Amino acid sequence: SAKLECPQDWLSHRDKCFHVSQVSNTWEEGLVDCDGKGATLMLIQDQEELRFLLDSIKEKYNSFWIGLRYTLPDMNWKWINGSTLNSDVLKITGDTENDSCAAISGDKVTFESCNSDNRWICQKELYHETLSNYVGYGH
Repeated sequence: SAKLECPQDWLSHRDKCFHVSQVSNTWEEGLVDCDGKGATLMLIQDQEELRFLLDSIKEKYNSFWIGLRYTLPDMNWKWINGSTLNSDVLKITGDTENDSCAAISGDKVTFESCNSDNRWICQKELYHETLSNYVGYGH
């Protein structure tokens, strides 16, 4: 769609706005930082998303956490919203079996122990009221 309004620091792209925080935190901690604004830790759908990231990244020679968590036991990458990773866009090894959480580092995506001091990317999705689903359960 045409995107709704988001705070000025947040780079606006197809219905989502990004804050490329050049300050470091741990993965879960950066996630909480996104929670703090009423936003989410970056949820990537397609490579169009990341290509705009590469524009907004600016530095590249850093690493910025996105909402990619490696869920074990399962061995798939899931997002914080509960979606499945599109590993086909860039280098994100699915079968790694490590304590990994992923971060943008340059034109690549890298992954390491979620506890590493790294910067992060918050996205505030302009469409967060898209599908809430359920009326609870059905009582």
